[PDB]
Amino acid sequence: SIGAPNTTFGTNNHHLYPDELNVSNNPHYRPKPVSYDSTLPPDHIKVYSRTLFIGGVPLNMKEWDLANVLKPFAEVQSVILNNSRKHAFVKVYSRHEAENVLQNFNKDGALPLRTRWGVGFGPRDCCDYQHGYSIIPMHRLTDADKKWSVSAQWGGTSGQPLVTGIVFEEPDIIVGEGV
Repeated sequence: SIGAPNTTFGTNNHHLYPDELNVSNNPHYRPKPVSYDSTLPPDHIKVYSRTLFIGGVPLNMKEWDLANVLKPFAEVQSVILNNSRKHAFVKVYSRHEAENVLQNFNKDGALPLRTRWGVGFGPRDCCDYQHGYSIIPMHRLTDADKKWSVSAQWGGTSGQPLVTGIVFEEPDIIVGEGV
Protein backbone atom coordinates (compact mmCIF):
# COMPACT_ATOMS: atom_id res chain seq x y z
CA SER A 1 0.00 0.00 0.00
CA ILE A 2 2.47 2.76 1.17
CA GLY A 3 4.92 3.36 -1.74
CA ALA A 4 6.32 0.84 -4.26
CA PRO A 5 8.98 -1.93 -3.65
CA ASN A 6 11.52 -1.49 -6.57
CA THR A 7 10.48 -4.18 -9.24
CA THR A 8 14.23 -5.12 -9.77
CA PHE A 9 16.04 -3.90 -6.57
CA GLY A 10 19.93 -3.90 -6.43
CA THR A 11 20.82 -0.87 -4.18
CA ASN A 12 20.83 -3.27 -1.17
CA ASN A 13 19.97 -6.87 -2.32
CA HIS A 14 17.36 -9.08 -4.13
CA HIS A 15 14.55 -8.79 -1.48
CA LEU A 16 11.05 -7.72 -2.73
CA TYR A 17 10.69 -5.51 0.40
CA PRO A 18 13.04 -2.72 1.77
CA ASP A 19 14.93 -2.86 5.15
CA GLU A 20 11.52 -3.37 6.94
CA LEU A 21 11.68 -5.13 10.38
CA ASN A 22 10.80 -8.61 11.78
CA VAL A 23 8.37 -6.86 14.28
CA SER A 24 4.88 -8.02 15.46
CA ASN A 25 3.13 -5.05 13.68
CA ASN A 26 4.62 -6.33 10.34
CA PRO A 27 2.43 -9.20 8.88
CA HIS A 28 5.70 -10.56 7.35
CA TYR A 29 6.80 -11.38 10.99
CA ARG A 30 8.19 -14.95 11.41
CA PRO A 31 9.55 -16.91 14.44
CA LYS A 32 13.24 -17.84 14.87
CA PRO A 33 12.88 -21.65 15.41
CA VAL A 34 16.23 -22.83 16.84
CA SER A 35 17.23 -26.33 18.06
CA TYR A 36 20.45 -27.98 19.37
CA ASP A 37 21.46 -31.61 18.50
CA SER A 38 24.73 -33.24 19.73
CA THR A 39 24.47 -35.62 16.69
CA LEU A 40 26.27 -32.90 14.62
CA PRO A 41 30.14 -32.72 14.31
CA PRO A 42 32.32 -30.28 16.42
CA ASP A 43 32.22 -26.54 15.49
CA HIS A 44 29.28 -27.07 13.02
CA ILE A 45 25.80 -25.46 12.49
CA LYS A 46 22.66 -26.82 10.65
CA VAL A 47 20.82 -24.65 8.07
CA TYR A 48 17.38 -25.49 6.63
CA SER A 49 16.63 -23.75 3.32
CA ARG A 50 13.72 -21.27 2.94
CA THR A 51 14.87 -21.03 -0.75
CA LEU A 52 13.36 -22.73 -3.76
CA PHE A 53 15.34 -23.38 -6.93
CA ILE A 54 13.13 -23.03 -10.02
CA GLY A 55 13.90 -24.85 -13.32
CA GLY A 56 11.83 -24.67 -16.56
CA VAL A 57 11.44 -20.84 -16.33
CA PRO A 58 9.85 -19.12 -19.40
CA LEU A 59 11.87 -15.97 -20.21
CA ASN A 60 8.74 -13.71 -20.02
CA MET A 61 8.28 -14.27 -16.22
CA LYS A 62 10.06 -11.89 -13.80
CA GLU A 63 10.69 -11.52 -10.01
CA TRP A 64 7.07 -10.38 -9.32
CA ASP A 65 5.67 -13.16 -11.60
CA LEU A 66 7.45 -15.65 -9.27
CA ALA A 67 5.93 -13.77 -6.30
CA ASN A 68 2.50 -13.93 -8.13
CA VAL A 69 2.51 -17.71 -8.92
CA LEU A 70 3.69 -18.48 -5.33
CA LYS A 71 1.31 -15.84 -3.72
CA PRO A 72 -1.50 -18.39 -2.82
CA PHE A 73 1.23 -20.85 -1.58
CA ALA A 74 3.41 -18.50 0.63
CA GLU A 75 4.94 -15.00 1.04
CA VAL A 76 8.07 -14.43 -1.15
CA GLN A 77 10.93 -12.47 0.51
CA SER A 78 13.60 -12.44 -2.27
CA VAL A 79 14.28 -13.68 -5.86
CA ILE A 80 17.18 -13.94 -8.36
CA LEU A 81 15.81 -14.84 -11.82
CA ASN A 82 18.26 -15.73 -14.64
CA ASN A 83 16.35 -15.88 -18.00
CA SER A 84 19.60 -16.78 -19.90
CA ARG A 85 19.89 -19.96 -17.71
CA LYS A 86 16.05 -20.68 -17.84
CA HIS A 87 15.99 -20.66 -13.97
CA ALA A 88 15.20 -18.67 -10.80
CA PHE A 89 15.99 -18.84 -7.07
CA VAL A 90 13.13 -17.80 -4.73
CA LYS A 91 13.52 -17.17 -0.97
CA VAL A 92 10.33 -17.26 1.21
CA TYR A 93 10.24 -15.99 4.85
CA SER A 94 9.86 -19.45 6.59
CA ARG A 95 10.88 -23.12 6.11
CA HIS A 96 7.21 -24.13 6.63
CA GLU A 97 6.20 -21.75 3.79
CA ALA A 98 8.90 -23.22 1.45
CA GLU A 99 7.66 -26.79 2.17
CA ASN A 100 4.00 -25.60 1.74
CA VAL A 101 5.00 -24.29 -1.75
CA LEU A 102 6.86 -27.58 -2.67
CA GLN A 103 3.92 -29.71 -1.37
CA ASN A 104 1.21 -28.12 -3.64
CA PHE A 105 3.10 -26.32 -6.47
CA ASN A 106 2.80 -27.94 -9.93
CA LYS A 107 1.22 -31.21 -8.54
CA ASP A 108 -0.71 -31.70 -11.86
CA GLY A 109 2.48 -31.01 -13.95
CA ALA A 110 0.74 -28.05 -15.74
CA LEU A 111 2.97 -25.07 -14.65
CA PRO A 112 6.27 -24.48 -16.60
CA LEU A 113 8.27 -23.93 -13.34
CA ARG A 114 10.06 -26.87 -11.58
CA THR A 115 10.23 -26.24 -7.79
CA ARG A 116 13.21 -27.78 -5.93
CA TRP A 117 15.32 -26.88 -2.88
CA GLY A 118 17.66 -23.97 -3.59
CA VAL A 119 19.99 -22.24 -1.09
CA GLY A 120 20.00 -18.70 0.33
CA PHE A 121 22.64 -19.81 2.90
CA GLY A 122 24.56 -23.11 2.55
CA PRO A 123 28.09 -24.59 1.94
CA ARG A 124 28.27 -26.62 -1.32
CA ASP A 125 30.84 -29.11 0.13
CA CYS A 126 28.49 -29.91 3.11
CA CYS A 127 25.15 -29.48 1.24
CA ASP A 128 22.02 -31.67 1.23
CA TYR A 129 19.84 -30.19 -1.57
CA GLN A 130 17.70 -33.41 -1.46
CA HIS A 131 16.43 -32.76 2.13
CA GLY A 132 16.79 -28.94 1.64
CA TYR A 133 19.50 -28.18 4.23
CA SER A 134 23.29 -27.79 4.71
CA ILE A 135 25.71 -28.18 7.68
CA ILE A 136 28.41 -25.45 8.02
CA PRO A 137 31.74 -25.58 9.94
CA MET A 138 32.33 -22.35 11.94
CA HIS A 139 35.99 -22.33 10.68
CA ARG A 140 34.67 -21.50 7.12
CA LEU A 141 31.91 -19.09 8.29
CA THR A 142 33.28 -15.56 7.58
CA ASP A 143 32.63 -12.58 9.89
CA ALA A 144 29.61 -11.73 7.63
CA ASP A 145 28.38 -15.40 7.59
CA LYS A 146 28.21 -15.61 11.42
CA LYS A 147 26.91 -11.96 11.55
CA TRP A 148 23.79 -12.99 9.54
CA SER A 149 23.50 -16.32 11.41
CA VAL A 150 23.12 -14.27 14.68
CA SER A 151 21.76 -10.84 13.47
CA ALA A 152 19.55 -11.78 10.44
CA GLN A 153 15.93 -10.76 10.87
CA TRP A 154 14.47 -13.83 9.11
CA GLY A 155 16.32 -17.08 9.93
CA GLY A 156 19.44 -17.64 12.03
CA THR A 157 19.51 -17.85 15.86
CA SER A 158 17.45 -14.77 17.03
CA GLY A 159 20.70 -13.13 18.38
CA GLN A 160 22.00 -16.26 20.21
CA PRO A 161 25.72 -17.23 19.92
CA LEU A 162 26.57 -19.87 17.30
CA VAL A 163 27.17 -23.09 19.30
CA THR A 164 28.12 -26.56 18.01
CA GLY A 165 24.93 -28.47 17.13
CA ILE A 166 22.72 -25.35 16.58
CA VAL A 167 19.88 -25.83 14.00
CA PHE A 168 17.82 -23.10 12.25
CA GLU A 169 16.37 -21.86 8.92
CA GLU A 170 18.71 -19.90 6.59
CA PRO A 171 19.76 -16.37 7.68
CA ASP A 172 18.96 -13.49 5.31
CA ILE A 173 21.57 -12.43 2.70
CA ILE A 174 21.67 -8.79 3.46
CA VAL A 175 25.36 -7.71 3.96
CA GLY A 176 25.61 -4.01 4.95
CA GLU A 177 28.93 -2.13 5.36
CA GLY A 178 31.56 -1.88 2.52
CA VAL A 179 34.52 -4.32 1.89
